[PDB]
Amino acid sequence: SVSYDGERRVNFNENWRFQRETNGSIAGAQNPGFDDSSWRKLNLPHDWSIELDFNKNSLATHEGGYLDGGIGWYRKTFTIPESMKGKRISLDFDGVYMNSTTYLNGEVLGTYPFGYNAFSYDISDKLYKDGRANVLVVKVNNTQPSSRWYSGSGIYRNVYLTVTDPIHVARYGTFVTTPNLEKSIKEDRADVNIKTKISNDAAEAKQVKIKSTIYDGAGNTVQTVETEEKTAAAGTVTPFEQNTVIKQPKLWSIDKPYRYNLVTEVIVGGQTVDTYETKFGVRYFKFDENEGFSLNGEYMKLHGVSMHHDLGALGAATNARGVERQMQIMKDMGVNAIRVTHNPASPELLEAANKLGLFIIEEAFDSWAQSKKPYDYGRFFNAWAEHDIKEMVDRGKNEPAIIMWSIGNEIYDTTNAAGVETARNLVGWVKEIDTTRPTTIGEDKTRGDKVNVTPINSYIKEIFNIVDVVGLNYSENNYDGYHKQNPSWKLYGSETSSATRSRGVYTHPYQYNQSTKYADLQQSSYDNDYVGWGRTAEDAWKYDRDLKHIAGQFIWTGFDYIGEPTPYYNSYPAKSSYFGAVDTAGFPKDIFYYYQSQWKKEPMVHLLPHWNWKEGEKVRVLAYTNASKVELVLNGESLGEKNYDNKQTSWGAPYKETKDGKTYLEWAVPFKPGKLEAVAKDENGKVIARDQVVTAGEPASVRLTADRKVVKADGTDLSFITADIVDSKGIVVPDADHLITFNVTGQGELAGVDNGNASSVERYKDNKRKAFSGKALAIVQSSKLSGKITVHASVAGLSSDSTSVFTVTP
Repeated sequence: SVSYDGERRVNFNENWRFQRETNGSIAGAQNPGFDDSSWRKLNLPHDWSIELDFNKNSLATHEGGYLDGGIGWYRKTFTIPESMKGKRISLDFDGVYMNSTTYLNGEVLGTYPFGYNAFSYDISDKLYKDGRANVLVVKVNNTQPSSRWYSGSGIYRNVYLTVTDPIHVARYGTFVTTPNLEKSIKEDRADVNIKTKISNDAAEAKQVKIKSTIYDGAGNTVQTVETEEKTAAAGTVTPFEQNTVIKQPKLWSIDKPYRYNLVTEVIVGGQTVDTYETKFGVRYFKFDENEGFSLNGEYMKLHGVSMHHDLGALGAATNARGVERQMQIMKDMGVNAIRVTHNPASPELLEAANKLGLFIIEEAFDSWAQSKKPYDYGRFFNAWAEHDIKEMVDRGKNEPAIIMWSIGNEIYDTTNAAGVETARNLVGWVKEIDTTRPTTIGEDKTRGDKVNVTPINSYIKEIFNIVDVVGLNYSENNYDGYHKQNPSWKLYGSETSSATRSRGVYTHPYQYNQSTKYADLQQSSYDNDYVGWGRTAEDAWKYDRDLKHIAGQFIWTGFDYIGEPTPYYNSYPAKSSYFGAVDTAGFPKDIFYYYQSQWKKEPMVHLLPHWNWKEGEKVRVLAYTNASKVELVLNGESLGEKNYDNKQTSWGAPYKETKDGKTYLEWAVPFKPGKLEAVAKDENGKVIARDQVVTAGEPASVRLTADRKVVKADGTDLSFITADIVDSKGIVVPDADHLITFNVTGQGELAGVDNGNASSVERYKDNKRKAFSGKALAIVQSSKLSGKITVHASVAGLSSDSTSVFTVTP
């Protein structure tokens, strides 16, 4: 029996039964009378794939991380209270991967093929009204292979009931805009336009008004605006439109992500019968064909990353804090933009970007009608694409972080006439919902020989003219050239670099290799392993850095993700990616610091590699840094300064680079144990940053560090616990791989473990994990009881350790 205290959306994640087909088809699972009493009980969100052992024979292959999908069944038996009688009730899924069929009381509600959009079924008249039990079933069909990356399987995003009066705001029924904010801002005002759609799902017409109130971030009223009454015919939708104003508006920006909140009151016979909230931001931006990108009139480059949807040891199961953490770590790297590759975002991700200050480019599709994998969305595209792309846009049209809608990635169809037709449609469908943001596409097939300005396929060129902003994948050779040939075009790197690297691995230091495999199943962190179609981080950066018209880039990728262990194809146990600047565990690789050095003002310096080598062996030592110069000191003895030249772009923007082209500093140092220090200075010789690398002793203990010492006792919030293997002096042992055992006590539960090792096939859902390059991770989830969490860790032969996190009733 459902908990209803009058809320408009009810959390419906609890008390499901779940069972995966392992022995062929489960007869009668969709029927109300089926007996599921011995099935596992669990709460959503849930990813069934992540709980399985890695399976070298999985149909997912390396591409999908060697984790099985298949057919999964979810069942919920429930009743509706008296308090909901005569309400409208919709069952609302934020996402299910993939191809689900939903049954209610034996009847099919629907089949939903796409795995990354929200969807909804109205069930108002379909529920039994006596207090007899309803039986809801979701059959999930993730037959493989369906995906070029790890998808997860099941109901991996939240579920809700939406409960309203028969007269209500429609799904996604508000649209808030700020027209001509470019100009209106000059007189310190924002003109706010508000379009509201009201459904009448009652028997008879009714007289309806809308009261619209804007609050600021503190809760203060800013405007109130009420309409005339209006006839709302039964069984229809009736539109309302209002204009108002905000004086000295606080703008949403990357640095100051401010939002307002619109409360919409639907009023019938002097009674407010429905209430709907719309969080929104006030901001304007522009892609300019010569000057690149700006936000609120401020020129900036898009320092972007691409991100897949999994959250590491959590699998696909979404989590507000989980994504938020990913986004904070990207902010620390200097990132201001996210390409959500290659499918819509969870609500949680959107919210993270809205709250922390990140642009979003949201992409609908990884294929159109021509499949990349046999069970992907290609087979559904002609029937469903209009629906699915409109769902994306309609869902997100008020979100200030979102700045661009991408109609596809690396789409085969773009080299023929059918694909040009399809692009026209898609762009049209977008614009039926939202014309305030540019459309785009990510395109790889103009890459050519990576050197000459590739003559453009004529169909691709038609399509670049159909979208508003042109995204190039791996095609730096065309950045300037296509700009000169097509002066009206706006261009950016929609996907770049795809350099490959393992955390703490320092191999073949003086060779730059392409798509090359090693016996260790790792890749080097000297920015010297990258795929044949790509580039070093540095090289991809320079192309962008040097051109004003290039709006920016989106590297492949910000975070590692499960699957696509390129260049190790078909080499179990390589199962997860090497592309990320940060590993699946949230631990930065050295290249994170390189991006800082290029993208942030705060002075820093970062050395690599570690300082555990053989005596006399000559070590390639690098400093990533935005200082003018660095002095390197080994055991108190100077090894010399190295410096950048001050350079400028062709438009006069300064940047740092050596006489020989390097965007970092380098020494070659014969190894002597001790302490290697870097002293970063400005031109005047003044010290502005430091970093150290220190030879570690024998492993002595494990050491725990929690990322936050207080979290919410809401059953979903998370604490991330770093476990380091250290020597007796607290230095991390840089190549340590000791098995660590974790135990959680108090008001929380272990939710997963990880070390970012791409060629580990250790369980994520377990309570033990080896360190990798000295580090592992434990993720803990709070319960609904406030109190305190204690995490204990131990390693054979070393001292144990403990740390604590308080949890608080929100």
